[PDB]
Amino acid sequence: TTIAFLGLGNMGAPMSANLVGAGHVVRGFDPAPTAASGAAAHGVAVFRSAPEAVAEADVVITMLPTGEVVRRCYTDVLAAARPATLFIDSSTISVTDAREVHALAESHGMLQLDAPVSGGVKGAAAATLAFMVGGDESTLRRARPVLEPMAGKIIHCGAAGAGQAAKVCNNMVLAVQQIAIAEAFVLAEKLGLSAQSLFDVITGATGNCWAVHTNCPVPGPVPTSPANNDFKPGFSTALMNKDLGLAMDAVAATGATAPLGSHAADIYAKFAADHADLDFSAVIHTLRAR
Amino acid sequence: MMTTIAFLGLGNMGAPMSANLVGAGHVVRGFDPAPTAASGAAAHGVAVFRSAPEAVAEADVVITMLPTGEVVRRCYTDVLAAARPATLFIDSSTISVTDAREVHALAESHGMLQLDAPVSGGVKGAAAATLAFMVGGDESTLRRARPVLEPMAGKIIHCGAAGAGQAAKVCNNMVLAVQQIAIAEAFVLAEKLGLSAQSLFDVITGATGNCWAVHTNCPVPGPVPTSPANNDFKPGFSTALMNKDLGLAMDAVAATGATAPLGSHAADIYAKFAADHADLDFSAVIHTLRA
Ligand SMILES: C[C@@H](CCC(=O)O)C(=O)O
Ligand SMILES: C[C@@H](CCC(=O)O)C(=O)O
Repeated sequence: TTIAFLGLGNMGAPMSANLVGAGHVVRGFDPAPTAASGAAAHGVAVFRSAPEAVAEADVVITMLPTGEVVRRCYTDVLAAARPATLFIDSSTISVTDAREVHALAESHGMLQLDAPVSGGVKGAAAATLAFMVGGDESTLRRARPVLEPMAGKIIHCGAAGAGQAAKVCNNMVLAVQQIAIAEAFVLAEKLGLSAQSLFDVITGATGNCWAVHTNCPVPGPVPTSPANNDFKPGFSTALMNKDLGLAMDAVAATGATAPLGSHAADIYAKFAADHADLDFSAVIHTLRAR
Repeated sequence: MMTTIAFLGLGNMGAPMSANLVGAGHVVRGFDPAPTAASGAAAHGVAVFRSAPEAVAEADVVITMLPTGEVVRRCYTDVLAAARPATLFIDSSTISVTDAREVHALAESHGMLQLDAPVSGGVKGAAAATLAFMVGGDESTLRRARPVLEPMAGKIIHCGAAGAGQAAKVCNNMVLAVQQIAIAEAFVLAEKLGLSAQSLFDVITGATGNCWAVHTNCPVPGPVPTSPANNDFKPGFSTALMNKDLGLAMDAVAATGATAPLGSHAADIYAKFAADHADLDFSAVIHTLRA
């Protein structure tokens, strides 16, 4: 299989190197020369423009920063692709944007999936990413051997846009949970309940969740958690803030009532003005700001 | 070992609790101001008394299971001078941290050992003897108490000094309330986005967002056939009781000056929902997000 990989950033570059390593011919494009060079060093043939990269591809993967860039990339390459090329957008963009680009691609006789990922750069490099896929089951079947070498998990979430929707919904819950856990540790401390005691209880009770059992925002109970390493990401506040912005778009587009997710979004937006580079669990230290 | 236990408060939780102590071979002396409660407890082998002071007069251990801090405080004032010196008092009521510490000091000033040991698991846990006891107090007092707690308990966890049981419970349940609302918001958002409830369930449960409020308490019918959503939101854990816990959490926030934005927002949401839906499982809050 020949794959065109459009977007060779911090996620795209390690993903594309895993495809090289699984025996695919990978053609690439990125507007940053350093990204492009790095990718060429691990075997991607890099082209000066995206339509050139796409020209001989059986599969086109995009990993790009916004829906607007993804849409422009599609309109800039679709005429250059061969018929029934499989497009896979692994960017995290709105559900609306995803559905729009899916329909665009399919009106060209392409096959298209949304397949955004969780796991970050670390997962990208380790080939453990979780792909949450929207689109046709038979198209996912076709894509599977491409996704496998990048992936620890591949979940079909439903029709086009369901992958984006599933990720944004999970991440909105996660943000709420990370703040809630932080509130609980600070309350405990003021009540004279040790961090280890609270951790032992919550993890054995109804309140347990990854935000505590793995991302514990106080040092000690989980030695590997960011709190023990100066809140080095992990999962940055910048990225969490980005996902919550997409959750707020989805809430506005649907008229949904999401009082705690929206509150969480306000909290992280504000925290990202100061500490975008720290793991999102570091929110525990911004609660006195309100 | 077999012990004489006074059991003050024989309601929905105290009655099945006391029954299990009778089954384990303890002599249980009970009192409750509602004779209907006391009658049901008697039927299962509790010796019921005319007054709380009479029940405690010959007891090695005194357990309270009462509705509020005020009632616990009033009960201690009434009974502590009646009990034998160095009797072990265990309060398994859910009450404020401040109140717990006040009644603990009161008990000790009367010569009595005292633990806070609130429980989770509800009436079903109580009947099956699978309650979790979250204990505050001295380690040696808990050592003394273990053989009395075991026949009621699936888990006993020592949380720290007096008040720490109440503190650990109230912190967990505040978190639970926030998660239950947030899960509800994700499912209604999914619906509006055209993502199926089953698909969202599969995702979140396999991802970082997984928690009891979804895996066990899923607020949409279908994915978890045993959750309250499939049984007309019959409790389960009633809104009334979660509202009570959140009130205690807000008491703890107010007493410490803590900032708990989401916990306090969750308290506001549950206070409003409780006005009309006190009797529904607290997962039923999902109804407030659909127009
Ligand atoms: C195991 C995984 C794909 C292959 C891999 O480990 O890369 C999956 O089945 O989702
Ligand atoms: C609580 C005690 C056993 C009692 C029971 O399983 O009813 C234990 O597991 O610590």
